[PDB]
Amino acid sequence: TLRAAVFDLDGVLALPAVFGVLGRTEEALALPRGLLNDAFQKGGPEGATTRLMKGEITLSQWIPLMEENCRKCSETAKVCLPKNFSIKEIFDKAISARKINRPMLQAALMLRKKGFTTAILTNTWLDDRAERDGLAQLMCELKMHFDFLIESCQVGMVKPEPQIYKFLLDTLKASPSEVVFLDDIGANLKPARDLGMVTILVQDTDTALKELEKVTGIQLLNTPAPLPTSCNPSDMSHGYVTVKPRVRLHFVELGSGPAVCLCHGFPESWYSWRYQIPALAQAGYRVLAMDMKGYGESSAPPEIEEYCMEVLCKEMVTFLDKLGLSQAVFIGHDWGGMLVWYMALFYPERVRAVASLNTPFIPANPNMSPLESIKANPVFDYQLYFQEPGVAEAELEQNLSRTFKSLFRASDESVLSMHKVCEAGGLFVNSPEEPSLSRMVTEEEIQFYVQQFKKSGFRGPLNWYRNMERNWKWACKSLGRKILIPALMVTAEKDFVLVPQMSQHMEDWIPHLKRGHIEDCGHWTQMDKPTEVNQILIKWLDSDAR
Amino acid sequence: TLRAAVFDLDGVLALPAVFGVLGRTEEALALPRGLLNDAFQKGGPEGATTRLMKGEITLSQWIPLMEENCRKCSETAKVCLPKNFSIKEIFDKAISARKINRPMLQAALMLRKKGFTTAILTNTWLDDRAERDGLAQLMCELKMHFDFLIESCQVGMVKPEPQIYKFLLDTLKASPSEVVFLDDIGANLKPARDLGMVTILVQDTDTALKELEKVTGIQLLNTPAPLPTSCNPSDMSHGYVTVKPRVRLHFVELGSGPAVCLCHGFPESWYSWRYQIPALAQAGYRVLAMDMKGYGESSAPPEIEEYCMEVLCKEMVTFLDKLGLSQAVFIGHDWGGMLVWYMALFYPERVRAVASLNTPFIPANPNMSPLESIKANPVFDYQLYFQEPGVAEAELEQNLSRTFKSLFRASDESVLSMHKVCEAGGLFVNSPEEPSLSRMVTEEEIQFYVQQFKKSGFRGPLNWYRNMERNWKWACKSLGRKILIPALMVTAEKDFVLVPQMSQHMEDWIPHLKRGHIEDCGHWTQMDKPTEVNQILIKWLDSDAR
Ligand SMILES: Oc1cnn(-c2cccc(C(F)(F)F)c2)c1
Ligand SMILES: Oc1cnn(-c2cccc(C(F)(F)F)c2)c1
Ligand SMILES: [Mg+2]
Ligand SMILES: [Mg+2]
Repeated sequence: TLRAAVFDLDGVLALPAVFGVLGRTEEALALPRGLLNDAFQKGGPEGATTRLMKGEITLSQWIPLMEENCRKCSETAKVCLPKNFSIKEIFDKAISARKINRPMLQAALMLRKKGFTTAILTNTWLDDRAERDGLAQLMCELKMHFDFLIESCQVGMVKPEPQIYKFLLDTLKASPSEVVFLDDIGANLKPARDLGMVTILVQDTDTALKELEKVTGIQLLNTPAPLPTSCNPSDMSHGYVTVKPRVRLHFVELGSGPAVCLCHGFPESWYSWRYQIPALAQAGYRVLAMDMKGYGESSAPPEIEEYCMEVLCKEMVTFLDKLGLSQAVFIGHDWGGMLVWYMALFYPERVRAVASLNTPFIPANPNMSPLESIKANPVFDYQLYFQEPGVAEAELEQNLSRTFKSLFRASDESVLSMHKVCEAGGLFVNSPEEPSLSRMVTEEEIQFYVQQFKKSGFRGPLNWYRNMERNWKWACKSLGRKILIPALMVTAEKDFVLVPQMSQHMEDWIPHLKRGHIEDCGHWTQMDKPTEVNQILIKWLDSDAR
Repeated sequence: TLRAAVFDLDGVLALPAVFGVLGRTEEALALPRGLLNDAFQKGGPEGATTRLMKGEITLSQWIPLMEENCRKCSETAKVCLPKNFSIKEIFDKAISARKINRPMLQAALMLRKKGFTTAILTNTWLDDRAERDGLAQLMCELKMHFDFLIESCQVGMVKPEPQIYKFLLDTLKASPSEVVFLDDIGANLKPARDLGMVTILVQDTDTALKELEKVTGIQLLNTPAPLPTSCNPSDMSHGYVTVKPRVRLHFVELGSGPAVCLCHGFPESWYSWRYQIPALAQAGYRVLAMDMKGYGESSAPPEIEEYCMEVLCKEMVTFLDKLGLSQAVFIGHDWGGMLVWYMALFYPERVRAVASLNTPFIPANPNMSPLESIKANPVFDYQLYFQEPGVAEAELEQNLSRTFKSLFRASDESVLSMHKVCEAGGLFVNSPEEPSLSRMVTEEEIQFYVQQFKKSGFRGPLNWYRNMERNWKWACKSLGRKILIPALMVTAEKDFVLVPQMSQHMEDWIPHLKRGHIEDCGHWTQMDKPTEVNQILIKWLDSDAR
């Protein structure tokens, strides 16, 4: 029966409420009880406050009207306001105090996940204060989670006027009985109740959620911790930079603040960062999530040498030149991990900070061919298998769904050992035709990768593994250097190829290296443990890259 | 005969030279003459300095080696270094002191403009200091102006070694006698002179340029002031954001720092900002130069109401939501000008600062139909002509080259009065078939517009003029407000449609409005007076938006 949920902003989705600041100020200052609320509400439907909420005047225009009101209310109560009494001050402080009420947001999210239409209906104002950015940020963060945001000051109507509820119903394309409406002000609930909408008077959050759960029959309280926000590909800004005549690089871009370039591994996609992109933008960064050369909407030339580290890095430098970025933070995973270490070694002036997930920095051994080094470790055998052009391409392209479904698996779900792959004759020779879905990925998500890999297949991606000698020779030029810029190494306990112990000597080359470690996390770090990745990157960014 | 010019960075393209800082420090500190230069050069081809310049070690690794050298040189000279003597300190200060030598850059630019291949050949280092960003910025700014940048530390060779000159020749694809090489160090010139390259020992810049002029036969000194840097479309990062199902917006994006959204007029393009884009990025901003709805690579739906201000503005808000920008500075020209004023009035929380070129803010007259208001001013008659769907489309699409060539003209070059356009039967009825090229635009530039307008023609663009009533009604909701965020109005003396006097009452609505004014500047402000536009926007940005 219920198909829609509507939330207020002040006192419901955001706390503490700004009305509450009138009460507290009166109390803090020993003013007559309700003096500030009287001034705020003075003139009722014709007063300054309503014209503000209807969008007739702006917040900065309203400020000295409320001031006048405060003076008038205090003369008639026969009291004085303190020296320095400041409405601007009181509201600045109240508006920055007010934060997203996380359990209300997460209930709204859950309800939208079971198919509810969700809306924010709020009485609010045109905010032109020097400090307005703080509220623009809150509204941005909230509104991406809802179907509609309806603001008194944009539509020229205010709760409790009945026309705004009709406007609400009309926006929702729902009858009143399909709707639950939550509000902290009972007078604002009444007209909803008059049309026969379910209403909830929100005082403390848990009681409101308990009522909300009973009436929708969905569990909202005590629910397990949800995944971070993911990205919908078609809601992203897509960017394209030609770094040389046959090579354009695609990236997805979100956020403002210091530039942070995310570099995925094999055989992946910008979309492998789908969990870190909103979180890092939300944390104050400008995220650029690449399709690395060979992938997705980036160019994929056929030639092996187009994918040696040297060329790849020079191209990332050019990519920063064309965007006008003198630096970026470089964060990589797997092959992208190896690439960001090389960026730090050969272009430290361009790298604000470098971080790698799973991929350690191991200096080239000048006394041993890279092929032999790879032959010394049974678990890198899959790399020898990748050498012969065409062999791995045919297996990996043969059935794309089965490919990503077989590869993208948590540590306790694996269907393919990386063990004697050449000898067995391939990666999947002993894996099912139709693997089950990993807990880490939905069917929709696999199909995004499948569709990405239909453009260029696996030639470009596999080429990354076909410059062992060339990369070794280039790496050997850097053997006297150290990495002395800010650097984070994140190891993954259950990555059985890029094992944590392979990073154990990194302090010899990177003396001030910082670390994170993620337990029960396989090779596909970002999607396996997205919450922990986010927490470790954002903490390191704020302390070291900012 | 000469086909190439090669410049050094230190002492030639950038001043003062960092070597010079050794000399000055010795002098400032009363050290033995040449003590710091001895320490810097200690060990010659095997010393710390060469390994730095060859890329073997990084700058931060070199610092305590130079320190050791300074200690050793001072014991053998039988003196002590001052308490607090700091090599890091001396080099930090020297490297930030060093600036682009503007007349050398402008000579290099001029030479490249007459078809020279230009290169920077420099002995330099891998810079991993906390402060390295300053040098990354210098190198970015310089290198976009040259064909090649060759850095000792990237190629593993140093001046004066002869192999780097062979590497130079090979990169240039030129014989030695087709090359002039400028350097401030005579020893570095010698091997160039040995191959028979023309060399110039650069002491003061003007003498070096005088020699450079004599030997190339091109005028380099006393040359008129050049245009700001323009943009090559295919060197830009191109961005695309879907703001709703049939509407994606394209923009070009350069720079980092506060976001600055540029909004062009009718019938224009992101490329109308080609002169402001590098300059504003260079000044510390993140430029987003739009194709407004109806133009270029942005979508162009047919329906009139898709182009009313309300819809257009809401879409710009969504564009910021999808990019994750809580605000941007909005700068507009002509129709884009009108749009940014409406953004400031209806979404001040999203607008960091607002500026308009030519377009004044005039509040809607609630007592007069907008059509009548337009009929009251002979010079807006072209707007009535634009009303009837299809009429203006047919004239403007009939011959695109002639269209932009007729429209894009400086004030003393005009070929069409905006005078009684309806009565005459069109905009061009009394203009030539093949107009001459305006001084403001090259044939190549006109052809960029022609090609942009081949995708959707003039329906979407003209639609901007077809919501007089709808825009008026929406504007009337804002008549009690004031614009109280930071705001700049730039008037253009010889715009005979958007005349400076039409802005004269703006302080009534925008009490703290700032102003610029550009003399001898027609309607096409950005390309007519690009240098003055840049100076007025960047000054206002730095003082009001930052
Ligand atoms: O512990 C584990 C499970 N899978 N991996 C793995 C690591 C790197 C690449 C690849 C491959 F190339 F197969 F994609 C697989 C490591
Ligand atoms: O002083 C001058 C010369 N041209 N304009 C002008 C202004 C706005 C639009 C247009 C048009 F629509 F024609 F593009 C022309 C003003
Ligand atoms: Mg409330
Ligand atoms: Mg020099």
